[PDB]
Amino acid sequence: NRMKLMIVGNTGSGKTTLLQQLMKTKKSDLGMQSATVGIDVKDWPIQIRDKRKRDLVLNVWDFAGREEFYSTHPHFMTQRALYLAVYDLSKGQAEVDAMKPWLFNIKARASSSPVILVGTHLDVSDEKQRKACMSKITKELLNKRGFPAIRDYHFVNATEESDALAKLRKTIINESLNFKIRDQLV
Amino acid sequence: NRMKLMIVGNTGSGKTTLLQQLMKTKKSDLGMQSATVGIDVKDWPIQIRDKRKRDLVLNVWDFAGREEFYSTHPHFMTQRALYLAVYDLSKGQAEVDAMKPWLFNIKARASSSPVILVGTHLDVSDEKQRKACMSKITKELLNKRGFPAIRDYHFVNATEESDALAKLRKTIINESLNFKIRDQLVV
Ligand SMILES: Nc1nc2c(ncn2[C@@H]2O[C@H](COP(=O)(O)OP(=O)(O)O)[C@@H](O)[C@H]2O)c(=O)[nH]1
Ligand SMILES: Nc1nc2c(ncn2[C@@H]2O[C@H](COP(=O)(O)OP(=O)(O)O)[C@@H](O)[C@H]2O)c(=O)[nH]1
Ligand SMILES: [Mg+2]
Ligand SMILES: [Mg+2]
Ligand SMILES: [Mg+2]
Ligand SMILES: [Mg+2]
Repeated sequence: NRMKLMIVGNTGSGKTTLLQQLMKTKKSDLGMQSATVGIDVKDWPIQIRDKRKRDLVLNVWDFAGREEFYSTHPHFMTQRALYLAVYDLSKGQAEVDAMKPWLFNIKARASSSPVILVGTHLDVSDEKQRKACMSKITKELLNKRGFPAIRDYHFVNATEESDALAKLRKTIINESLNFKIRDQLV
Repeated sequence: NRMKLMIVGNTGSGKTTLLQQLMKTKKSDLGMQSATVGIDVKDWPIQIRDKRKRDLVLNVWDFAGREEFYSTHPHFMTQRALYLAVYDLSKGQAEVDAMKPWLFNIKARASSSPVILVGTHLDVSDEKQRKACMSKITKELLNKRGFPAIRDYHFVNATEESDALAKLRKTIINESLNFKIRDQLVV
């Protein structure tokens, strides 16, 4: 079972930006070993005015092959996964509150999956925001029965390489390795 | 709420080609409602400094928001999906045999999932290949206890517009609109 990394949070919080920067090496660019995307998910809006006025939107899943289909078995979607819960630090401690429904949803979907909390927009946040978010996390999110285990929490500018991002990148790799190894333990 | 269309088959069969032609649609609104991809799935190859067994690949799922994560609940993945099963007609009747493990796998995901069978590469298919495939489908795939309900089967050139491609587009729309119904007759 290839380890899944699930990047969740609210729209605009910097998830795609954060992943871009995490994967940014350009020693080999982004050299994936398949010529085609394994799973392509896109919406297909269909206007059917000849039919009973029902503008139908299909959520289309294009699978490369059997390996990619197999990887979406409910067993694999719900078990072997590290979660990144991403929020915009520049919007303050309200965004930490908004991580709570995410953490309930992660615990429900994937009961064994650990979470790394990532505050983006550090560069456009102030110490008052940094401090209030830090306090709220340690008091209200860390080591709570009913939430995923929170392995670590980071504050990053997701648009650039930095010590804090390298540490996050290290944590995701190390946390992925260690997660795979423990679940083999009896 | 929102039906999933699952396009499945072996690599090189023409799945991505077929979808891009289907989605050219009626040369009207090209507009995709979101500025960003709802679900982006990428492989992240990582070279690790730690020695011994090394070089780990992460399968990364980048979710736009709460609606996209919710949409991947196993309930919707398994109980709200229509399947396009795609094979390369130009490789002959052996590709119809290779659809059988696919149909077993689909049945296991959800007993009630309908499948539309599509043979691509009609344009570079011999007439005898097409006849052997039609015969094999009708004898061995259609109306089988243990396979999904095969609603219809199609032979198309997936690279261009045709009457056959338009009929496939109509079948997908009708099967989407009538998803619950024909299951309800037996169940
Ligand atoms: N200044 C700053 N902008 C960021 C940061 N992270 C994300 N952004 C910006 O936030 C906006 C939304 O980012 P995106 O990756 O699309 O968010 P997503 O919807 O969570 O995938 C974009 O304009 C990004 O450039 C950050 O750390 N600092
Ligand atoms: N001549 C012809 N080529 C096709 C047809 N459908 C797909 N192809 C070609 O088959 C190759 C693989 O197609 P692709 O859509 O990438 O297949 P996928 O791996 O199943 O997604 C490409 O070179 C396509 O142009 C068809 O109906 N006729
Ligand atoms: Mg995004
Ligand atoms: Mg899942
Ligand atoms: Mg493809
Ligand atoms: Mg499914």
